[PDB]
Amino acid sequence: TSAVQQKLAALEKSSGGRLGVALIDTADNTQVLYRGDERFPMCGTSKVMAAAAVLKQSETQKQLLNQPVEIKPADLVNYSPIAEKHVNGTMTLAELSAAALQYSDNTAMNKLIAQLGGPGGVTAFARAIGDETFRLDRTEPTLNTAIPGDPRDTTTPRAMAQTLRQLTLGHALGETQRAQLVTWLKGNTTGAASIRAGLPTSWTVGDKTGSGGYGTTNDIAVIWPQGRAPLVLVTYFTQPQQNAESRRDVLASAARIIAEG
Ligand SMILES: C=C1CS[C@H]([C@H](NC(=O)/C(=N/OC)c2csc(N)n2)C(=O)O)N=C1C(=O)O
Repeated sequence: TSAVQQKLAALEKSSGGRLGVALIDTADNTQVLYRGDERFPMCGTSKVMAAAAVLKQSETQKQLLNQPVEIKPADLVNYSPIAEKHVNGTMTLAELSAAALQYSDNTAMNKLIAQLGGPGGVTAFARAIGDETFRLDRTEPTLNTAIPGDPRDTTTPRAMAQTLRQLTLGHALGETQRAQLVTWLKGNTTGAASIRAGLPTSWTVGDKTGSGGYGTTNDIAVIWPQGRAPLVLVTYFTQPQQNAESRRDVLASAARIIAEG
């Protein structure tokens, strides 16, 4: 195994948990994988697929992102800091996508899922763009239970990195849609301690975090260094104890190890 894989394996061993990494370097389209074909609970990193699926819908329904969506008291689930500010009012699908992506808003994700016809509508878009691995099975908040061995609401690092590349750097989405997703990811507020923390601060990053049961702590990112082609990096992490604490430091250190090599 490679030098970078030995360092990631050592980071994993020091952490007590299970680490999954996929890097795509688009300069030479080379890859670094660590447990790259293992399934991991996506938690909120699945919100990228849901937001992109609604963006795909907007390529035919041109005004879709401006459509108001009612926020009812019954719709509110925990960890919905934006949607809770609009109960008994409305948010547009663009505002709900930005809330889901940039504040990890769970109610906002549920509105995206409903716009897509349920969790099967999110999986549907994954399959449409060639991702045979992603599966969304539940709504918020239960999709983050992150139970060991449970295949629901999982993907592999290899699949998610390839999908994130297609959605942002590729053209799985239309031109305005692709640029909109990139802007949303670049404006994420929840990732300062995760992949971003392990990379040189001159680099531009768009990312989406996730967290859940079993101390599951995730981040998926597109990375624009100055002077070289972009990178796609997925870092998934999960732990043996159901009540384990989040470990965003592991994602930061994984990104740092990757950036070194
Ligand atoms: C900032 C947050 C927290 S709310 C969101 C969501 N996670 C949960 O609601 C969750 N469910 O637990 C069963 C959770 C959050 S913290 C913990 N120990 N568990 C998600 O991942 O979509 N995501 C992020 C994030 O890190 O991006």
